[PDB]
Amino acid sequence: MPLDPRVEQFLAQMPLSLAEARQQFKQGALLLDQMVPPPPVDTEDGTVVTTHGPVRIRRYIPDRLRFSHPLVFYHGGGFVFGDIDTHHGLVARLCQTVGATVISVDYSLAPEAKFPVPVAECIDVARWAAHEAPGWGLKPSIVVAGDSAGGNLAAVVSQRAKDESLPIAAQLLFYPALDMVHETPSKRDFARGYLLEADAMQWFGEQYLRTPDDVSHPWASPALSPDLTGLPPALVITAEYDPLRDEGEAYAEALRAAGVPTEQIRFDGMIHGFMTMPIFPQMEAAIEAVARFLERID
Repeated sequence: MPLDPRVEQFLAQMPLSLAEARQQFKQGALLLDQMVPPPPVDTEDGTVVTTHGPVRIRRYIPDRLRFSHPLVFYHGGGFVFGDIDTHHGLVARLCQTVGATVISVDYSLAPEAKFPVPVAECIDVARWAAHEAPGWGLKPSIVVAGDSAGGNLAAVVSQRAKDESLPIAAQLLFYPALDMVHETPSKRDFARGYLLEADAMQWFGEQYLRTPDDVSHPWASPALSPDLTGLPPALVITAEYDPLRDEGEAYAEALRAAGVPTEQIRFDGMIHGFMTMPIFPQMEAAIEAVARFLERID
């Protein structure tokens, strides 16, 4: 399918230290939010006590509460970049469109924190949210969500949920990374020039993982897990022109064949990252997909 016209324009107009790289990622996110402002939304900042230390969160409160489970959202950024502010544009929209309370998580970034620290943190925050939910007038079962690296975290937290006595009603994976071991056709075909590139992904892995062998750990590569039965209902959204497409779609197929209610949606013409890029109308289409999917959970 052709590249979406606006995406192609974006790619064509694209043109240091860790601190500087983090600042540049943050600047890019600000620029997109200036171009397409987020909806106003009530928020409350907080801190959750995890097994690896305090983790800052931001709770988003919808104008009209319509969904009966809290969402817990884990931002992307290759495990190295991003924060609550970089993903505010997405989370504000998820909150208001779904009509859901959302907890946006500022998990610890690599290389300062290495695998599997953010996984532990993300479980801890999920458990916290499940415990608070009745006092917010909600069901204790949570929905986990995230984009890219954050989709990895959501997928891993979902695989660990039963063992961690964590009630999870659904998982929403937005172009997640799921298999750090295997090359797929999309990983070859779209390796360079589509925003998320091969060299960056290598570098992210070097920052996050402790040693090369960690690539085969199921908490790094959740697609390697042989038993997907009984996992939470899954929405898996992919971009057509994304190196991570094929592993995301293969995981969706695997979930479906394991009896997990699964909705698999590829946005044609799109690239990695599109759900934090509000210049593309497909971002809001995908958020509508989330709302429609979550309507079916109860």
